[PDB]
Amino acid sequence: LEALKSHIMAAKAVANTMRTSLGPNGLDKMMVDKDGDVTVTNDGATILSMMDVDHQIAKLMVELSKSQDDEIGDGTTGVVVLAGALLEEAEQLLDRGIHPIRIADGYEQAARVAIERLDKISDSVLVDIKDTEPLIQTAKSCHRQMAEIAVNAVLTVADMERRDVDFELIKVEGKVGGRLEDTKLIKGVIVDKDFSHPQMPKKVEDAKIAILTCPFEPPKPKTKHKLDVTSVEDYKALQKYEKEKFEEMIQQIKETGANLAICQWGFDDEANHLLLQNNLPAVRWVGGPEIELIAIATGGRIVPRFSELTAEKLGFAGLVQETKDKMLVIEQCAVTIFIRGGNKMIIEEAKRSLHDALCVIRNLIRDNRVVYGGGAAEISCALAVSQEADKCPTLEQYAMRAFADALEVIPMALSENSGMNPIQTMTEVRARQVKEMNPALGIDCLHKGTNDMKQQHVIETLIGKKQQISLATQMVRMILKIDDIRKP
Amino acid sequence: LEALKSHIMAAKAVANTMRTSLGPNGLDKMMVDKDGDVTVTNDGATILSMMDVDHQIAKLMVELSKSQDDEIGDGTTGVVVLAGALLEEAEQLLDRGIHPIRIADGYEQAARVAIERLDKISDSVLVDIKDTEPLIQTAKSCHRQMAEIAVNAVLTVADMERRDVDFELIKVEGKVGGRLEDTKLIKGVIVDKDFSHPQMPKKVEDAKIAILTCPFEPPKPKTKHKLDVTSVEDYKALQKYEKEKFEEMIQQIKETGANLAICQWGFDDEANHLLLQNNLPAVRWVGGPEIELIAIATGGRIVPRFSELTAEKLGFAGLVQEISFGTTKDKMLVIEQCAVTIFIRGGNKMIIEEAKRSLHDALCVIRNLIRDNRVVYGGGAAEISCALAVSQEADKCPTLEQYAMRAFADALEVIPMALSENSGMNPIQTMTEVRARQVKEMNPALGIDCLHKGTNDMKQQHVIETLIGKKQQISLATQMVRMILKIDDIRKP
Amino acid sequence: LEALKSHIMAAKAVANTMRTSLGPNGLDKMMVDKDGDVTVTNDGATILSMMDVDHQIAKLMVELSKSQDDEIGDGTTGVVVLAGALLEEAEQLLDRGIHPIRIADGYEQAARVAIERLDKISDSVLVDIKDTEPLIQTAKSCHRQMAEIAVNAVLTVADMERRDVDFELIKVEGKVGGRLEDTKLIKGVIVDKDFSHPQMPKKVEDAKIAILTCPFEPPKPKTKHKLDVTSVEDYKALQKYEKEKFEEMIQQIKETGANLAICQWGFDDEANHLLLQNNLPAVRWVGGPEIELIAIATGGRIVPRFSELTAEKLGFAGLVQETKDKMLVIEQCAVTIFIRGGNKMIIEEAKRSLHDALCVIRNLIRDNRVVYGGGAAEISCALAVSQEADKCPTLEQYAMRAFADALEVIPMALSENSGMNPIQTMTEVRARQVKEMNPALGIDCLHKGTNDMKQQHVIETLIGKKQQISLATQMVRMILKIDDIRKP
Amino acid sequence: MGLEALKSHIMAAKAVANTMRTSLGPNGLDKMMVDKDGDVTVTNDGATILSMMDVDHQIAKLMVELSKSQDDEIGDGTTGVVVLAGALLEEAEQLLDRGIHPIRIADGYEQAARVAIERLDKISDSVLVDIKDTEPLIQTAHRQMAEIAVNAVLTVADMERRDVDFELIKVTKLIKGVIVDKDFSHPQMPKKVEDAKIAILTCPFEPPKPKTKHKLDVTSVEDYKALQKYEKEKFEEMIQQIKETGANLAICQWGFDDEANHLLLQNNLPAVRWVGGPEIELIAIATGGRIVPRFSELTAEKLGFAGLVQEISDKMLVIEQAVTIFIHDALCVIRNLIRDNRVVYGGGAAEISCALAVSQEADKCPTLEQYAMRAFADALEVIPMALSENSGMNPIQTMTEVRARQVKEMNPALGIDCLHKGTNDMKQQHVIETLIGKKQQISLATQMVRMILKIDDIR
Ligand SMILES: Nc1ncnc2c1ncn2[C@@H]1O[C@H](COP(=O)(O)OP(=O)(O)O)[C@@H](O)[C@H]1O
Ligand SMILES: Nc1ncnc2c1ncn2[C@@H]1O[C@H](COP(=O)(O)OP(=O)(O)O)[C@@H](O)[C@H]1O
Ligand SMILES: Nc1ncnc2c1ncn2[C@@H]1O[C@H](COP(=O)(O)OP(=O)(O)O)[C@@H](O)[C@H]1O
Ligand SMILES: Nc1ncnc2c1ncn2[C@@H]1O[C@H](COP(=O)(O)OP(=O)(O)O)[C@@H](O)[C@H]1O
Ligand SMILES: [Mg+2]
Ligand SMILES: [Mg+2]
Ligand SMILES: [Mg+2]
Repeated sequence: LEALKSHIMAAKAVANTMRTSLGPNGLDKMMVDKDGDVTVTNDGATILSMMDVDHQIAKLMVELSKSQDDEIGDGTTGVVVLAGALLEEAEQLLDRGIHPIRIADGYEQAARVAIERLDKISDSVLVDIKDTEPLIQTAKSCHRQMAEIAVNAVLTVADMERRDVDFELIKVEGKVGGRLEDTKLIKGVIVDKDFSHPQMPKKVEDAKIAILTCPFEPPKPKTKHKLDVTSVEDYKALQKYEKEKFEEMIQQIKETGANLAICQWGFDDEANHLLLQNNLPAVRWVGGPEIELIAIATGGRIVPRFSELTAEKLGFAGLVQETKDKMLVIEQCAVTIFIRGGNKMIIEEAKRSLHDALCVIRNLIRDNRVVYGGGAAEISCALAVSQEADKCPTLEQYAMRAFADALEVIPMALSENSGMNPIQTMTEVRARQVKEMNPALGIDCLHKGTNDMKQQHVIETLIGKKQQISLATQMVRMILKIDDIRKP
Repeated sequence: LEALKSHIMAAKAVANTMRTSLGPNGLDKMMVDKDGDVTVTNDGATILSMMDVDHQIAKLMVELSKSQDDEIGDGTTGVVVLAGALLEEAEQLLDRGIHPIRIADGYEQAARVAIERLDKISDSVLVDIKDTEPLIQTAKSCHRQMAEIAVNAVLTVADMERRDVDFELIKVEGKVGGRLEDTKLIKGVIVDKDFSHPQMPKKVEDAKIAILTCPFEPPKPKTKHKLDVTSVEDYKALQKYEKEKFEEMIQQIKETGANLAICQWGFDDEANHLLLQNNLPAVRWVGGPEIELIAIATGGRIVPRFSELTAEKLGFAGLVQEISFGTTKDKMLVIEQCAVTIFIRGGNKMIIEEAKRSLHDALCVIRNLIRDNRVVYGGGAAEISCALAVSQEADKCPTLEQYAMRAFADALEVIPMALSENSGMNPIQTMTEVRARQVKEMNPALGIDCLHKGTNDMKQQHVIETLIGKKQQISLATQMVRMILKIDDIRKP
Repeated sequence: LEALKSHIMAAKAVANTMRTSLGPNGLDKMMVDKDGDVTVTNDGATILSMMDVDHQIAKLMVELSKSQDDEIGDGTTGVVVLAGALLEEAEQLLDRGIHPIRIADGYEQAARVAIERLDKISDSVLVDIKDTEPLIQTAKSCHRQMAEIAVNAVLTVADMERRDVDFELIKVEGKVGGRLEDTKLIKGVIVDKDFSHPQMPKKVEDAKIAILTCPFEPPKPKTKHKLDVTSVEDYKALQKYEKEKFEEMIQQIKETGANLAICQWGFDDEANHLLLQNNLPAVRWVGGPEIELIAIATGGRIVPRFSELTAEKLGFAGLVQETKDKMLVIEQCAVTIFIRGGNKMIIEEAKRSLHDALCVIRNLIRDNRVVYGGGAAEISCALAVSQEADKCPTLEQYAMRAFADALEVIPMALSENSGMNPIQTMTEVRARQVKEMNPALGIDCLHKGTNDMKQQHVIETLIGKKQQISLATQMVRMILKIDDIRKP
Repeated sequence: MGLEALKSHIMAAKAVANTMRTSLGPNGLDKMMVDKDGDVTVTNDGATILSMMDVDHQIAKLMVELSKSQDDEIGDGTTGVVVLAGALLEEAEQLLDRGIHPIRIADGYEQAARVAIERLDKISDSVLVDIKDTEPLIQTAHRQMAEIAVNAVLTVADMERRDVDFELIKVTKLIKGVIVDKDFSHPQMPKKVEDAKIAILTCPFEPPKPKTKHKLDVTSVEDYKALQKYEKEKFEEMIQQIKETGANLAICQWGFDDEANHLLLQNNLPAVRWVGGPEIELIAIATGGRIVPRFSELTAEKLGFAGLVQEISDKMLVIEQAVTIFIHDALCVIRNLIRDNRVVYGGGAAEISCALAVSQEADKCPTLEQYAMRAFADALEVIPMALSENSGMNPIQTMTEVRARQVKEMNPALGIDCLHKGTNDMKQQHVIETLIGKKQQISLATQMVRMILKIDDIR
C-alpha cells in the first residue's frame, strides 16, 4: 500500500514547489537550463514546461497539467496546487481506513457538485461591441490600450458566426527598442530576415509571392555517379551548365509573376547576384514557423519544387518594406501583433500578459461566463460540497468533506503568497461568505481594497474553473489508482 | 520437488500482482516502456502483453494467457488470478502428501464439473434487432453510442448467414483531440500517411487505386559497377535517361486507369515531382497492414510489379480525402467496394487508449455472442454457483481427487473475494453471505454489487460474461495449473 | 580411486533428473534455450537433446544415450535410469572391496543372462495384413485411425521383400488449424512455400520439374575484374546484357520440358516477372530438407547449374496445387503425412506420438517379437539374473545380484511417477511373478485395471529392450573403467 | 511486534508440535535428552519430555504446563494435546490470512470443541465396576499389574460417590501402606514403635546463640569440657521438650551426628534423619502431622497417630491416620474410570468420528464460524495421519479410506491398525482412551489455541 503513499508524497512535493508561485505575489524560480539563458516567471504553465525529470508519478502530473489547461484554458498553477491538496487530504483519509477507490468516487461526487455550483455563481459577458476591453485589464497602469489591441485582434479573426472557435493564426514578435505601450496593431503578418542584398527596392507593390522550400542545385537521381572532369574544357562546360540552370530557375519564376519570392534551406553565393539583375530577389529563410503564416495569410501553396511551380497558387500581398526586418501590408487574408519596449525585460513580460489576454477572450467566445476569483469561487464551491456532504451517507461523505477542505487551499495559498495569516484570513472570509450570501469576496489580495472582489474585477472565466477542477480530480483519480509502478 | 514450490510461489506472485486490477475498480500499474511513453490500464491482457518478462513460469502464463483468451475471448486477468488461487491451494495439497498428478486429475474432473454447470446457469440473448446494444453496457458514462457503433461494426461485417465466424478487416484509429462524445459513425476503411507533396489534389473522387509493393527506381544490373560519367553531356544523358524511365512507369499506370496510386517501400527524390506533373497523386509508404486493408476493401489485387499490371486489378473507390487533425494530417476515404473502420477523438491523450480497449471488449463480446448466444451473470456469481456444484460433487467422491475437488471449489471463490476487496467490502464476509443467499434464494445470479450502488441482485445491472468466455477461462486456467503442476528441474541452459 | 566415485555421482545425478520423466505419468521440464521457444515433453530422448553441458562424464552418457537407442530404438529414458541404477549398486559394491573390472565383467555376465531370458518371455506379431493396427494404439481415445495411417505409411515404403529395413523417406508436416483427427494420409510429398507470384495457374498437370540450386546472375571466373561503365550507353548495354541472359535461363529450361521449376538460394526481383510470362514459374526455396524429398520422390537429379540441365533427369509429377502452401499429387515414387489440430499444442503432441508409432513398426519389421512392459520384463529378467547369480562363484556373483536389484529400479521408478509406494508395490509384483509364473504383470500403471499387463496391451517390442540393456551395460562399463579424466 | 508476532507464535508453537509429532503412538521415537552433567533418558510419552527441553519462546514454554499440569496430573495422554494444538494453529494461520479475525477463530474453535466433546458421549461405551472387568481392562497398559493396581485404587477411593482421589500412591509385593527408606539411626533403639506420635521437625539442633559481640575464649579442661557438657544439656532440653508433647519417635532434617543420637537412645526417643521435602511431607500428609519450623517450640496437637512403625533390612510404617505400591500408567486410567465408567476406542478413531461430527455440523452454519469449525475438523484429523506416518503407512491414503469406512460401516471404532498386525477394527486389540482423557485433551488443546490467539505484542 505504501506505493500509494510514495506517489502521494512525490506529488505533494511538486504541489508545494508550485504553491509559492500562485497569485499575483507568486515567485519566479530559475529553470535555465541547457547551457542557455534563464527564465524568471510566475504562472506555473511555463514552470512545468521545464521542471527537471525525477519521479515517474511527478511526470504523470506534469504531462496532465499541460494536457488541457495550459493548452486550452489558462490557470495551470491552480491545477497542481489543488491536486496536491486533494492528495494531502486523501492521505489522512487513507489512514482512517477508507479504500482508495472510495476516495476517488467521493472526489468525483464532490467535483460534480462544485462544478454544478459554479453555474449558480456565474455571470455573463457579452460580445461583438467592446465591453470586453474592461474585461482584459484584469488579465494583468498599461492595460487600457493593450485590451483594445487584444479584442480587436481576436474578433477580426474568429469563427464567431457561429461555431465559436478562434484560429491563431496569431503569434507575436517584439522588437527590443522603443518605449512601453508604443506597440502597434497591424492587419497582416510580419517577419524578420531582410531581402538578402541591400541594393533591392524596398516597397514591392501588389506582390505575387513564390513560396518554395527547395535547394537551388539541379540534382540527379542517385546512381553510382562519380565524375571525370578530364579536360579543362569540360570543367568550364560544367560551370556554364549550372550557371545556365540558375537562370532556368529565375525567369521560370518570372513567368508566373515575379516581384519577390521566398525560399527555405540554402540560397547560394552567386544566386543573389543573378537574382538581383532580374528583380526577383527573395529571402532566406526561417522555415515552417513564419513560413506557414504567409502560407495561410496570402495564397500560397508552399511548393517543394524545383521548377514545378504554376499559378494557380501564390499571391497576393500589396506591400513589403522595412533596420534588419522586413514587414508587409495589404494581404489576401491574419494578424500578428507588434510590441515596443526596452531592456529586453519590458518586452516578453508584456508577451506573457498578452497571452493571458488572448486566452481569456477565446474562452469567453466559446462560453461567455465568469466567476469571481481570489479564492472566492473556491470557497463557495467548498460550501456547496460540504453541504451535499452533510446529507450523504457511507464513506463518500468523508471524501467529499476532504474535497471541500482541499478546495479551501487556494485561498490559503493566495494568503501565504501575500503575507497574510493563512487560516485566519481564510476562515474570516468563509464566515463572511456564509452570512452576507456573497460568493464574490475573498483574499484582497493586493493589500489594498474593500475585499469585495466584485470590485477590483477579478474574473477567472467559467471554463477555466470547470477545467481546473475536472483536471485536478482526473489526476487525483489516477494517482489514487496507480500502484506497482512497473517500468522496465 | 522444491522446484514445483518455486514455480508455485512465482506464479502466485504474478497472480497477487494482478488480483488488485480485477473488476471495474481495478488499479492501473504505471507501466512505462523502453525509451518511450507510458501506458496505464486495467484489463491484464495488455499488462501481460508487457509486464516484466522474467521467470519461465511467468513466461508460460503470458504464453497461454495470450494463446487462447486474449486472441479469442476477452477476460484475461481472471485467468491468472484463478490459476494463482488453484496453485495456492494445490501447494497445501502437496504438503498433505498428495502426488501432483493426482491433484491435476482432480482439478481436471472438477473443471469439467464447473464447465458443465455453466450451461445450467446459462441464459439466452436474441440477435438481429437492437437486443445486444443494451447488453454491451457491461464492457465499460459514454456507453449510449459506444454500444450502438459496436453492434453496427460487428453486424455489418459478419458471416451471419450463417456459420457465425468472422473477425478482422476492421481496425481502430484514435487521432487524439476532442471529447469522447465526438466519436462518429463510420463508413469505409481509413488510413494515416499522405499522398506526399503539398500541391497534390487533396480530394480525389471516383478513384481507381493501384496498390504496389515495389520500388519506383529503374533497376540496375547489380553487377560490380564503377559508373563513371565522362563528359558533361553524359551527365545530362544520365539525368535524361532516369527522367524518362521514371515516366515509363507513370503512363504505364495511367493506361489501366490512374487517379491515385498506392506504394510501399521507396518513393524517390524527384518521383513525386514527376507524378505531380503527370497528375498521379500516389502515396508513401506503409507495410503489410493498411496495405491489405485497402486491398480487400477496394479491388485491389496487390501487384508485385513494377510496370507490369492490367486493370482489372484497380478497385472502385467513390471518394478519397485528406483531412488535417490539428497540425499533422491523415487521409481517409469513403464509399468503397467493400470493410469498416472505427474512429475516436478523445482528447487529453489518455482519454483515448481507454476507448480503444473498451471498444475492443465490445467487438469481442458481440463476436462471441454471434458464435453462441448464451450469457451467465458476472460479478463472480457464476464462480459462486460453480464452486457450489464443485463442492457438491466433491462431498460424494472418495480417495484423493476428493481433496483436489474441494481445493478447486475454494479456488473459484477468489473471484468474488478479489472483486470484494477491490471495491472496499469485507472480502470473506460479503462473499460468504452471498454464498448463503445463493442456496437459500436459489438464484445463481446475485453477488458482489460490485459498483456499490444497486440491489446486489445482479439480475439487474445486466452484467453478462457470455459462455465461451467463462468456459475458455476455466479451461485455460486448469490448463495452466495442469502444466505448472507438472514440470520440474526447469533446465534453462 | 575417488575419480570413479566422482563419475558415479555425476552420472547418478543425470539419472535422478531423468527418472521422474519415466512412464506415462512422467514430467516435462523446460529446456528452452537460445532466446527461443520452450519445449515441455516426456520421453527423455528429446530431454537429452538439450541438457546443459556440465560434467564430462555426463556428456559421455548423453552422447551414448542418443548413440543407438534414440537413433534406432525408442526407449531412451530407460537407458539412463538403468545406467544410473547400475552405478548406484556399483558404489556399494566398490565399497565392499570388489575391483571395478570385476564389477564390469559381472555386469556383462548378468546382461547376457537377462538378454537371453527376454527370448523366453517373447511373443510374436505378424505382418502384411493389418493386425499391427491394434499394436500401435499402445504407443500413445484418438489412436484408432492414427494406427491405420502409420501401418499404411510404413508398409507401402519398406524393403520388406526381403532385407527387412525401412527408408524414411518420411517426415511429417502439420498445419495449425483443423480439428484433431481430421488428419489425412497421402501418397506423395508435400511442401510449403507457394508459387512465387499469385497470378500463376494452380494445378500443373503431368509436370516436368526442374530442381536447381543456382543463383540467377551469370558470373565471371575471378580476375581483378572491376569495371568502367563510362558512357550511359554502356550502362544500358549492361542492363540489356543480363536482361538477355535472364531469358537464356527461361527458354533453356522450357526446351527440356517446363511446367514448374524449383530453385534454391535467391530468386531475383524482376526474375518472377520474366518467368510469369513464359509459364515456367518456380518456388523459392527451402533448401536441402524438403529438396531431397522431391529429389528421391520424382526424378530428379538436383542440378547445381546454371545452364547445364538436360533431361534425361527430372520428372515426373502429376499434380501441384494449393492458403500459403502448395502440395502435389501423382508422383513417380514416397509418403509424408499431414496433421490437423488447433492451438499449436494439439499438433506436435500427435507428432511425438506418431514418431513412437513409426519406430515401433520399423523395429517389428526387422524382428517381430515383443515383451510386456510396465517393468514386468525387467522383473523377470531380474529373477533369471539372480537365479544364475545363486549358482555362480567368486566375485561376479555379487555383481550379478547388483544387476538384478538395478533392473528392479524400472518398476520402482514407474511406481514413484504414479504415486504408489515404490518398494511395496514392486515387491508385491515380484512375488506375484514368482508364483503364478506370469512374466507379464506389473505396475498398473494407469491406476485402473487388473494389473495383468497382458491386458492393457503394454508392449516394448524386443530389440528395444535388448538394445536398452546392451547400451546400459556398455555405458556402465565405460564409467567403471574411466579414470584420470585428462583433458587439456 | 503488533500482529506478525501472532504468526511468530504460530511458528514457535507448531515447532514444538512438529518436534513431538514423531513420538506419537507406539512407534514413536525416543529422543536422547541428556541434562548438563546428567545421563541419557530415551523414552516416548512427551509427558516426561515437556518437563525437559528448554525455555525457548515464552509460547513454547506456554506449551508446557498446559500440556503437563492437567493431562499429566489428571489424564494420561500428553503428546496428543500438543500435536492437536499445533495443528489447530496451523489451520488458524490459513484462516488468518483469509481475513478472519483471531477472536472469531477462537470462538469457532470453542463451539467446534463443544460438538466433539458432546459426541464423545455418543461414541462412549460403558464398563462395569466393583469386581473383575477392570482387571482384564488393564492389560492394555503382565497379569498381576492389573490386579495390584485395581485393589490399590480400590482401597483408596471415595466410591460413594463423587469418585476422586490422589495422591496416596507411589513406589513385586502387595502393600499395606506408605513406606520409607533409611533407619531410625543407631539400631540399639526399639524397632517396635507401634502407637507412635510423630514429631515432624524441619529445624537444626543447636544452642540458641545470643546476639552480641561474641568471641568466646576458653582454656583447656576448665571451660572446654564445660562447653561440651553445656550443649549436651541444652540438647537434653529439646529431648525433654519433644517427650512432653507427644512421645516415641520423631522426624528431623539437617544435622544430628555427634553423641546427640546417643543421648536420645538413653531417653527413648527414636527419631530419624535426614531428608528434605519428600518423606517429610509424605509422613506429614500420611499420619498427622503438620510441620514445625522449630526447634523445641510447638504444641501437639501436631503429632501424627501412626499405628505401627517397624524396621526391616528401610523402616516402614502401617495403620496411618493411605496405601502405596512397592516393587505409573493405569493408576490414572482407573481413576478416570472411577469418575466416569465410559470409554471410547482410541487409535485416532474417536478423532475421526469427532471430525465427521464437527464438519457435519459445520456445513449448516452462518458467518465466519463455518470456516473455523471446518478447520477444527481438519485439525482433529492430524492424529490418525501422524499415527499412520509414524508406522510407515501412507498418511492421507489410510486416513481417507478409514474416514470413508466409518460412515459406510457406521462404526466409530476402526482406524489405524496401528501395529501392522490386526484387523483394523480397533474393537479388538482393546485400545481404549476412556472419556475424561479425550474430553480433557480437547478442552486443553482448545484452551491453548484460544490463549495464543488472544495474545499479541507481549514483550
Ligand atoms: N487581482 C487579484 N486579486 C486576487 N487574486 C488574484 C488576482 N489576480 C489573480 N489572482 C489569483 O491568482 C491565481 C492564480 O493565477 P496565476 O498565479 O497567474 O497562475 P495560474 O493562472 O496558472 O493559476 C488565481 O486563482 C486568481 O484567483
Ligand atoms: N458491473 C460489474 N459488476 C460486477 N462485476 C463486474 C462488472 N463489470 C465487470 N465485472 C467483473 O470484472 C471481472 C474481470 O473483468 P476486468 O477486470 O475488465 O478484466 P478481464 O475482463 O480481463 O478479466 C469479471 O469477472 C466480471 O465479473
Ligand atoms: N500403459 C502403460 N502402463 C504401464 N507402463 C507403461 C505404459 N506405457 C508406457 N509405460 C512404461 O513407460 C516406460 C518408459 O517410456 P517413456 O516414459 O515414453 O520413456 P522411454 O520410452 O524413453 O523409456 C516404459 O518402460 C514402459 O514400461
Ligand atoms: N495399540 C494401539 N494402537 C493404535 N494406537 C495406539 C495404541 N496404543 C496407543 N495408541 C495411540 O497413541 C496415542 C498417544 O500415546 P503416546 O504416544 O504413548 O503418548 P501420550 O499417551 O502421552 O499421548 C494415543 O492417542 C493412542 O490413540
Ligand atoms: Mg492566471
Ligand atoms: Mg475486462
Ligand atoms: Mg516409450
